[PDB]
Amino acid sequence: MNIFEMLRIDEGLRLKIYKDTEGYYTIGIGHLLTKSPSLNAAKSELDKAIGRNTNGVITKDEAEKLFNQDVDAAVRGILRNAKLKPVYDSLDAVRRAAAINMVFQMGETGVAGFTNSLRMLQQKRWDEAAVNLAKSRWYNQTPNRAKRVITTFRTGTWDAYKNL
Ligand SMILES: [Cl-]
Repeated sequence: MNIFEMLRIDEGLRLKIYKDTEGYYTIGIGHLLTKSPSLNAAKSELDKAIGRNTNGVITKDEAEKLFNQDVDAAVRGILRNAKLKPVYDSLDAVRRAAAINMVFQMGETGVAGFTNSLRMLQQKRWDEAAVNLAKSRWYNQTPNRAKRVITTFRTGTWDAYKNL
């Protein structure tokens, strides 16, 4: 298991434009295209991302290319964020994957507002951190995914993904 396999499980793989859990146009392995309700706007974002006129369909190779870029972007975002970087640096590699997963899903700003959870994570108060993380819109809207990510933070193991 690693961050790529982890996010592949959590996000799935779809080669045609679809709507994510929030109703936003998305493609590949959870590549958000736009929050706009316009399909044409989403197709435009897709073409710009891929570098060709796609009309809403991409290949597996293309989906994986965007995925790699997105994972890179999430890590880079954590490292450039004053609130997130110290907490991330404080973590072991397994829990770092859980951190990247969160940022991948909700963005740097969204995660950076988990102030109390972040403190508990840096303190290595794993059970307390886990309890706090679940007190969120995030957990309520995507409980099964959040539960996996939280278990990863709580245990520092891949137990929540090992079977799937
Ligand atoms: Cl389409």
